[PDB]
Amino acid sequence: YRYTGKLRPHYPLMPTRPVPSYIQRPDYADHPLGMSESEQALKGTSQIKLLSSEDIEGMRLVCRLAREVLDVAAGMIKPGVTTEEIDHAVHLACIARNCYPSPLNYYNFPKSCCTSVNEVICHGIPDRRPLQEGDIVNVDITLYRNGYHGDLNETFFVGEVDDGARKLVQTTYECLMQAIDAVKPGVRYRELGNIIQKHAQANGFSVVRSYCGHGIHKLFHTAPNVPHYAKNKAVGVMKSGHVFTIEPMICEGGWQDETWPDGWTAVTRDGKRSAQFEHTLLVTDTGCEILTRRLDSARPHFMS
Ligand SMILES: [Cl-]
Ligand SMILES: [Co+2]
Ligand SMILES: [Co+2]
Ligand SMILES: [Co+2]
Ligand SMILES: [K+]
Repeated sequence: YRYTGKLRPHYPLMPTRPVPSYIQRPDYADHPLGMSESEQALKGTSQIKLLSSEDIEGMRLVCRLAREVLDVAAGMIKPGVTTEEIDHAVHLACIARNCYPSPLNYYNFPKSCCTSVNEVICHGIPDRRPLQEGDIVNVDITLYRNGYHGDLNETFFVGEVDDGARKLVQTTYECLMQAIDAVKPGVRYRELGNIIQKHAQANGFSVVRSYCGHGIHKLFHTAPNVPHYAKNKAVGVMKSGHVFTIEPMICEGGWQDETWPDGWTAVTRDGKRSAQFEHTLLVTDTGCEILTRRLDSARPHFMS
């Protein structure tokens, strides 16, 4: 394999971390390939669930707990901490909240969160590499509680970073929030990528095409598929009671991706940096509820 940048995996990985049996588990947790037969039953369907009041309460709860776990990870970012150490803290924080860490064993993913440094677009595997001053790192969290999943991610700075890192991370966050500001009943899901790409391109960046936002509720990933690029062909119109994520990945160079031999780590083919932010959103009768928002502070961590 020819690496695309400076990063390499730092092996061995710790043996997989057990989740105590008193924590309720999603179907894939005990499937030997980590397949989710509930998701597979709906593959290629574009119908979108209208959540009940009971489902809305379930999603509000799990999303608030997921935000608490991301904030634990944010407090750990500093030069010299490994991504496996971050993951270990996340794993324990999920269990302390009586939640299952949804990434764990999802299609055999080996860890409890994804850690994506520099040229990693998404799905980086926590490993033995210490974070380095000047890095950018995304942590992507999802929790499962009482049958519901809640999903969010943020990019962080490691120590002092260069101006290009500042600009990339700021622009990516603005792309997410411009999309969110457009969510309300009657808006087509395909419009969100028109908004995201306009802002990225105005600042000299590109938009990843291979990975999209998604429906999330009783399933981790389901309809709607929510692309982040312009002129896409996503199916569907927003209605009050829909729940889904917006999770744009923006790049310094070109948008093309490739996957490492581990089958998960997605990297820019040119080796230049990428950043991402994500919320889980509920459409309301007039707009949206940001289920994974911070309740206690005005800004994402990189601004704080
Ligand atoms: Cl995801
Ligand atoms: Co993912
Ligand atoms: Co996520
Ligand atoms: Co997501
Ligand atoms: K990254």
